[PDB]
Amino acid sequence: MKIHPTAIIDPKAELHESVEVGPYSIIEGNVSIQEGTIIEGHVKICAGSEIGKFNRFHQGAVIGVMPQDLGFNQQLLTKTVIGDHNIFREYSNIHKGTKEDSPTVIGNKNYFMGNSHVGHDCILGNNNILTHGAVLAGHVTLGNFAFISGLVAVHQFCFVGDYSMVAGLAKVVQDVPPYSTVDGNPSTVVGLNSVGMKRAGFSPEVRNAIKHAYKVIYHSGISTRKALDELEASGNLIEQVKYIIKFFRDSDRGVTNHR
Amino acid sequence: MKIHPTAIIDPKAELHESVEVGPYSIIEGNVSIQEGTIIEGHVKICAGSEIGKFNRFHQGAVIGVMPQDLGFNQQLLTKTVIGDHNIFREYSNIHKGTKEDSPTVIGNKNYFMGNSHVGHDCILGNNNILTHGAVLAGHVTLGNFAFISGLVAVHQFCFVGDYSMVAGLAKVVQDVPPYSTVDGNPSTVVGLNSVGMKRAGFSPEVRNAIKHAYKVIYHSGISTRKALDELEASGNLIEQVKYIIKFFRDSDRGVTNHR
Amino acid sequence: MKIHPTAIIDPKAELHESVEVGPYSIIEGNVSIQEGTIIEGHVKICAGSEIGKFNRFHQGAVIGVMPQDLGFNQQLLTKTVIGDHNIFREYSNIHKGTKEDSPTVIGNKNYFMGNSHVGHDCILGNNNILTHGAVLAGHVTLGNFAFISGLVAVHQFCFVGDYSMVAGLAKVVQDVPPYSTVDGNPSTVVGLNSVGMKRAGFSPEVRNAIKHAYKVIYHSGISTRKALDELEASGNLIEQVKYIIKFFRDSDRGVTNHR
Repeated sequence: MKIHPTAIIDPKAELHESVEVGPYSIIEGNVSIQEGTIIEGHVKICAGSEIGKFNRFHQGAVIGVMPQDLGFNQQLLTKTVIGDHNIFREYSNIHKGTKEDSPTVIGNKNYFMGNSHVGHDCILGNNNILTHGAVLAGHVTLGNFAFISGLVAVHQFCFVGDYSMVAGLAKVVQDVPPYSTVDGNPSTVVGLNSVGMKRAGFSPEVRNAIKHAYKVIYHSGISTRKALDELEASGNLIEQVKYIIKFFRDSDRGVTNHR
Repeated sequence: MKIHPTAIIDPKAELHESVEVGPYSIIEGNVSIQEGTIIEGHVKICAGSEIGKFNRFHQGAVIGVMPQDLGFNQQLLTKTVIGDHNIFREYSNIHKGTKEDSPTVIGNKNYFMGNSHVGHDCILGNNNILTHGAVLAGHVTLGNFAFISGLVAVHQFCFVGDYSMVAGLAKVVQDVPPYSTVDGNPSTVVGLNSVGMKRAGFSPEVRNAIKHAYKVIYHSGISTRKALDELEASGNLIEQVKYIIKFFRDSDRGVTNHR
Repeated sequence: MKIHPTAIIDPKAELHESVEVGPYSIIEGNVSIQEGTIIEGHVKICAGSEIGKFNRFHQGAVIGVMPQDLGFNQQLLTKTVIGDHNIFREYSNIHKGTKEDSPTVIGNKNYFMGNSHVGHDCILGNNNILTHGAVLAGHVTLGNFAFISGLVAVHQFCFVGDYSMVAGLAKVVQDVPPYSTVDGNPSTVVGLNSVGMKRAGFSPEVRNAIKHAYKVIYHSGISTRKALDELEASGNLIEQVKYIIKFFRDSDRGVTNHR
């Protein structure tokens, strides 16, 4: 399609013919960019970047930049894996992984607003949003349809479950459970992400089954272990609820408590 | 005056002869820039930008960029209206409106510090300051001489009154009343912006009349409705106080409570 | 070594032969850059910048930019003094001083993460870290090995002592004492920076002597003045403890209280 004459693209970089690269953009070697991707002006794509189809990179976005980890050996070919249909706004910055078997990974249809940051070794699934100036520390994992507000600190090694929301001015130290909204410092689960769930087309029955799972877990005067047991012993559960139980069971750091 | 040879300026863009544009800056079509305006390096001015006189745009500032709204039709010619004598610091980012009859609007002599952000459909008057990294969400309205600190979240559709201040680490959910200082999360009016008022040359009588209006509204053990009534029934009021009453009366979301 | 043909370097600027300057970077006059320094792409180095050896400036870093102070006379040749082995990440921004005898000063081996900001007239010593999006207001002083988290506001004229840490979502209004960790809004000393101290190779005896100094100062039911007196009257103290006492004695704004 069109690479501006002022763009600096390493000859070894692999770009589909349709790829558009704007003025004063820099693309390094060991880069692959797939069909339909548009790179605007002053964008930098660093060595190790593997980018899918129909992605947009707005002015000044920087992709696959060195980890902000002082002990990292800068000589290593580490990677940034990006899927399809993602939007990287102005001056957003995605950092590569710290090990050869540990890329920074982004799936599909994610939206990274202006000046948002994804730290080394983060794994994000699909359809997530980081709002303006949002920062994700290294080693943070997002599922799908998660929402990260600006002015949020997430502790390394935390997981954020599907359809969850972290509101602004929050400090996250343990996992954010799916379908939930976390707020405050120190942060707590304050309720369900009803908007995300309605917007997603969850049926009233599905939303009420999610509400019922968390009533047992949080609002029944019993320990988390006791509550998960109660839920499993109650019969056939829907997938969303099985997922809730499994998220709690699989938690490394433990799961954020309820207000 | 001087457009650097490396600047990329659409032939349809309307620039007064005196306009200075620095190295590697991009100016699109449907742009008008008036006398005395200086654009530094790596600045981007997007289609729909209408810029007045004696404005300064520092390195990497981006003006009229797409709204960060997923439902917005990117095909529309929407606008960013900027008046005179404004300063846009390094990597500040001003987003255009979402409708043809709904520009993002900035008046005169405003100061946008490094990496500050103005969301789609914001309206700002004159002489406002957003400090370093300050973010205004879409649909936020500032009057004149308002002060927005970094680490502040303002809810969409909030109004910030004249000479008011929002201190750092604050979450604003209802209107910020004029001549006042708002702080905390959840935020409250904590007192009057006495510095802004003194700096502005408000007489002791004017400042005391403002203090007296808020004593009735906040510190008299009555409802807001009762208090505004009391004030109007008390005789001839100065303009500043009439404005206070009207601000409370005209509030869409309601006005932030007092600590 | 290599200055890219597209770099714009004022002929009066003094660069050691080994200095590497990347694509579309701007270096102004009244600049001096010493041996081993690498400047990446789109970097701006402003007049008054005096840079030492083996510094790295990542893409879009801006150095010696005008103070964000409205009363500052932009005609003055004010300075930014940077030592050796510092790292300035992507879109970090260092502002120059406001007086001819008042530079912004950075020592050695400091790390400024992406989009971090150093205000006019800050003085930083050696080995400090500002994390992603960290902002230091004008006139803030850091010693050595201090750690500044993102989402922190530090009041002008505050000192941050050696090996201290300010955690995220904190508002600093008085001095941060050495070897300590400050947290919250309003902020308090919450404990000792044991990690910084262990990482630094402080002996168990040295760390326990520091803990003992603060037990007297904070946890003995007496005033700060009384406590410092008690410590000095207790005999021969190690340097780290003498420093603690002196930091408290020399405090302009006073020192942050303990939780």
